[PDB]
Amino acid sequence: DSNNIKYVREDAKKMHKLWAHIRMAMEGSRAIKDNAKEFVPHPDNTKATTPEGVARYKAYIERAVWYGASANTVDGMLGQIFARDPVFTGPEDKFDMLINDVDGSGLSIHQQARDSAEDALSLGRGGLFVDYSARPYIKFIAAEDILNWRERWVNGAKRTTLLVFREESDADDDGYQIYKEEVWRELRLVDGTYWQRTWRENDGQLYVDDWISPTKADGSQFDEIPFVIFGSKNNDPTIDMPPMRDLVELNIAHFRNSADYEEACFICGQPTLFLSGLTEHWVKNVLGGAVVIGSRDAVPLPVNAKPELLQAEGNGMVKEAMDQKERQMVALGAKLIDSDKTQRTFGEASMEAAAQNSVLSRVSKNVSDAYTKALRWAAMFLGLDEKIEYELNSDFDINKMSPEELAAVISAWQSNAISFTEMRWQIKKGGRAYLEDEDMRNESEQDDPL
Amino acid sequence: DSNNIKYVREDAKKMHKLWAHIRMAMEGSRAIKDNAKEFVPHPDNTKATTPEGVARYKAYIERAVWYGASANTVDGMLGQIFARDPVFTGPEDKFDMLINDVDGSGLSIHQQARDSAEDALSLGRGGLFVDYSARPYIKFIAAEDILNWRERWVNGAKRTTLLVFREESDADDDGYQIYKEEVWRELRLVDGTYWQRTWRENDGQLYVDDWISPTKADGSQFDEIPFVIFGSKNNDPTIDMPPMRDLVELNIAHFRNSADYEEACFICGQPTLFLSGLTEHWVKNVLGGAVVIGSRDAVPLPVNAKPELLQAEGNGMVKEAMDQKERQMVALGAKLIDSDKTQRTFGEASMEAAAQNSVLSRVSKNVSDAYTKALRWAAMFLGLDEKIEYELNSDFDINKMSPEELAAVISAWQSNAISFTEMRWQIKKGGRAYLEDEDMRNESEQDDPL
Amino acid sequence: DSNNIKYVREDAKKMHKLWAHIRMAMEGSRAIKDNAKEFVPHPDNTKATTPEGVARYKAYIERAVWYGASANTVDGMLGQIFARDPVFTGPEDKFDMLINDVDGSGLSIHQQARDSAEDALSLGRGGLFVDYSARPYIKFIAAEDILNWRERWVNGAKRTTLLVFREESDADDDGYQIYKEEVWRELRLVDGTYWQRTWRENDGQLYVDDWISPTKADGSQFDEIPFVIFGSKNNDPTIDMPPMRDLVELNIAHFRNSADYEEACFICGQPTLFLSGLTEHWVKNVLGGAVVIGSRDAVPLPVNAKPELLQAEGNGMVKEAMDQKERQMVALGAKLIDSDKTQRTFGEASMEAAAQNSVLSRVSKNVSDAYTKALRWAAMFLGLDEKIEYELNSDFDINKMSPEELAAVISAWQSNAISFTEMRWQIKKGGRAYLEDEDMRNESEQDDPL
Repeated sequence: DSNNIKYVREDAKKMHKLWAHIRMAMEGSRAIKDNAKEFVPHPDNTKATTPEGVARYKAYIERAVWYGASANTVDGMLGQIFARDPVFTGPEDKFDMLINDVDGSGLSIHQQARDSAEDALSLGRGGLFVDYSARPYIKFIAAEDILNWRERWVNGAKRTTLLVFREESDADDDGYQIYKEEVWRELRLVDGTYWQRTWRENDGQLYVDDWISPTKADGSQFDEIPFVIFGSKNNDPTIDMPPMRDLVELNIAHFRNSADYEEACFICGQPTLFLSGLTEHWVKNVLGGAVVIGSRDAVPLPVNAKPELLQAEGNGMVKEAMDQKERQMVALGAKLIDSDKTQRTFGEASMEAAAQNSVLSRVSKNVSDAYTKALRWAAMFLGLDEKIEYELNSDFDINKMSPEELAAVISAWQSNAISFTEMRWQIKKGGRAYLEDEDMRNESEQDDPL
Repeated sequence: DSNNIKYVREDAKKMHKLWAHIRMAMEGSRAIKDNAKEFVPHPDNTKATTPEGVARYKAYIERAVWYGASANTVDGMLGQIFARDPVFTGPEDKFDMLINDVDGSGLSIHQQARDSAEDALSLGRGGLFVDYSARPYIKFIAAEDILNWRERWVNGAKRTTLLVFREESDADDDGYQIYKEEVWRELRLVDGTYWQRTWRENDGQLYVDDWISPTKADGSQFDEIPFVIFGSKNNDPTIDMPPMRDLVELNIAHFRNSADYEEACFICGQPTLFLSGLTEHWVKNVLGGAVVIGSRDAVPLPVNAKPELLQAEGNGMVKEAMDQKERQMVALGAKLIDSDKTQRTFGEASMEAAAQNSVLSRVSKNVSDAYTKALRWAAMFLGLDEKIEYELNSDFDINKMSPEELAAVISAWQSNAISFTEMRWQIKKGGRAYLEDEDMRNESEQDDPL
Repeated sequence: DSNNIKYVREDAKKMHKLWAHIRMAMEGSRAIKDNAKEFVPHPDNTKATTPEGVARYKAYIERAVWYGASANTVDGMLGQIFARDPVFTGPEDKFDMLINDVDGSGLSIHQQARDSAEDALSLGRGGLFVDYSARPYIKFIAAEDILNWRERWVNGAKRTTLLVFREESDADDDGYQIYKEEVWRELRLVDGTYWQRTWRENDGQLYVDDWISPTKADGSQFDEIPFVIFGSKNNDPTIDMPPMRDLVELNIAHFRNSADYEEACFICGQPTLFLSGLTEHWVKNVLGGAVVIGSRDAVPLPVNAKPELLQAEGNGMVKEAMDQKERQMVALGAKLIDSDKTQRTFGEASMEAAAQNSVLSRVSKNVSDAYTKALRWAAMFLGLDEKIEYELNSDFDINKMSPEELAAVISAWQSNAISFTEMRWQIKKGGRAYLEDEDMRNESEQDDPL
């Protein structure tokens, strides 16, 4: 237990190891081979003590092959979730500053939502913070940055009273040398009132800021802390298990199996003559420490001499284990790899599509509610309309719409069952239109060319 | 038998072991390898006594591979049950505070329902509590928290008279150090009247609260305790067997088989020369404790010498047992893995879909009735309309609707057989509309663009 | 830490190695075999010390085969992303100078967008800079050129205050000898005002330029630096992991496996007679150091003599490892190779198309927003219309449209659902029209021939 602003909750420290392992898995092969001591055990500790043992271990690690399947799963999941663009409900001209630059850096809200979805898919944690500069800015807080939170029940309700997250920034000094200064934000909720302050560090000194109470345009300060923690499981301050832990462990096991297999292939993969029944006198007489192996020359041997080319044959049990691990990764609901040899009957996958896209749907809804809450807090800051929504693509397995589907949606719009904007969103989802609904209305208002 | 408020029923203590095992199964590989002593038996107790034996056992556990199939089953089951959003029947503006934040934390009722469904699918137990702060809050009580209950028949009826569940909270002290204080709620029913009190602990002292009787807006206090225990089997205080017990045991067995298989692959998987019929004189004369194995060099051997590369071949019976266990997990009605090689004829799975989604349907209905009862209790608290319903997605294997299906539902709506809101719910289930029914009505009220 | 304008950020130096490796992978086989020491380890360090060892290593590298699969993946990804031409939204006559020559070199904006997309697909980094000469020019800055940036938060917003990128140019001296002079651009943002200056080097001397503030046609100088860094992940100054790292490592591993396999094929691939049980007296008597191997002549041998043709058989485990690596590259979502033997059922790939084109879609959107921001900055420079857009082809797997699809889009245009220009863009995407919409309108305005 520590009273410093830098104090990190124990469960966050416990999950730091898994978070770091997942980050190395996402990074690629370089990070895996850098920390290969943690993943691949040394074949012999006695060798590890000696210098030649660690020299051999270095080549053992270098010859290994990293699949990089977890990164492929993350990329495929992001591509499935983020197709076309998330739909925003409500006024658009009154919220254009949030869509164009969500944090005043030129980055659209869609890119920040994509980053949040990637973080929630990979390690299953994130944060969104809304504050006032004038204009409101929607933050993006990495999972490792949120290092403290509290759940104190007020009048029999779940209320998050304390929440401290680390803010990182680059010092803009006169010189071009890159510095690194950190800011700590302390979000407090006393008797249903939001208070906040900032902590800064420089030369080992802690600078404190006076307590302030941000207030909406109408007033009444704030009843809740404008911070939402989104995860794979639910939007709760409690940590959720990352969805990629099992895939990461399977990838590590496959990596060590590949290290063993590559060592075996390097050593015993090359065929060797193995001239048995040979005498030194014969070697010096004819062979002379040199055997011609071309088809032009024939090599003689004495009586009862058996030459036998020896090399490790295929279908080794190490390769069998590697194939089993790859099959398990495919079977673990991961889009990490695709197989051309495998064939699937159409209509079979339609039954399982609900289960396969379970994590996709859960993350999509969680991020949707998180961003809806953030946008509502921003609207409160600006005193704008409250009934706004931000929903990501919840319809996965998206593809170009068929002519029959196009006729069906047109017929549905011609009846009072599908909204005109709903049909436009349908036709944009299928990659059949690009212009905005207002532009299409304006152009179709005039007479036909004929 | 104990008279303390902390007393736990004997059957709860008996089920605690299974609950903990299931929790470790959900957690992932780290928890499994942490408590590997409980799951994987030591290959030799005599070695376990010695230090080198436990040193070998550590590497034995580390080399193992955890499938993580039970977590995949839970995720797939949740994705199947929770598609789109649960439908709420009744006034919506008068219940908006419950939908937006069911417990005053910004968490929507849908997320809490998802968490309850996950708990009922994984270990098959949960609790919902409704209390008054002003506003009513619908609780979520974990299965391990409910530690005492009673079934005393009053006038020949099943009445739950006593129910004590542990309430956990974080102390909001001045410092940032995280504390941990617990609250005990004692729910009592005397002569058909609901009484409740809270118990708090600090510094080993028990603080007691005076008995209170919550009352509805109309009055008449309360006739029943506002607590419902939902499980996989039924909404009864009696404990129900978790649906994932058999899958957890199968996964543990596969994990120990994988430990054995990985040890065998590490040891005997690498091919070895095994130069038989070799004399020490020959070794020192030519070999000199160093054999060149590249294809460039040829190694000679004396007469009657047989070199034989030896390695464990594939299709081992341990691997056969692992494959059998994986097949059994697939066959146990688990969406834990999917196989691209396997092909299924369309229309065959339609016959079994009732049996495969049996646990899904049972959990869906149980949670639906639990949340309906909770919402009715909240309406009683607020004196609102009583004929309200909360039903989750009972139609599993959900996919995008076909153009023919769209035409069919439009034609059905054009007749007096499907409600307009029913057709809207149909078209939203198929991922063909996103706007609310009222918004569509308002936009279609005006004239066509033309 | 250095105060010079040439100072490079530490993370850029760290990523320089991966960037260089990816560049060698794109370059082809010559670059790979040039730096083969970094990729293919020497089979023996003791040999490497000796001159004959390095002589053997040279032939070892020369016999190797480079797949060149990463370059094929990049080319296929570019072809998928860049089909037809990117659509420009807004006035076209007022922006013709940017479309015809984006940087005043006759290179169309489409070619520069293609180059940016290639850079973002290969190593996942790039830059776009807009400056005033008069006319505005949209720059293209290679990833290695951006060597310094800063993220200083101003009023609680992400603002890029410093950004220094290297500008390379060829000296136009009187002679034809090629020189090489470099220019450094220092982009600074003080109190929300864009400042810039240029640094030049000649004969070891640094020439500095006075600080200037570019201003728009309307005025008000500039509020943000007209520089956008686009990457595979997002349009942020932070470096993003290249999407081709895993494929590059797999290709390197396959290259070293191919080196080993080719050496084995060269040495042990040729069959040899291996006349065992042969005496020197017999050799000199009949063989005489010359064996006739044609079918016309028969060669006699003494008693107990076994001739045995020996050669390395097929299905070697090295070849098995190479096949496994090729399969892994195919399965890693790479269009690097296609297999005629493999067959895929139609409709299966439609489900995975979202995941397979994930990196394609992400890069397409990132480059689209980057170029939209650049065009908006150019419009600010010229005081032109701001509501302009530049969107690349986000509909991948593009093919010629079917007659049924043509009828469907015509029917959709005949209704008020698809814009006339939208239908024209549809019919141009399907390769069914080439003339501009205005030309078609002008020709169809007149009466029919009949």
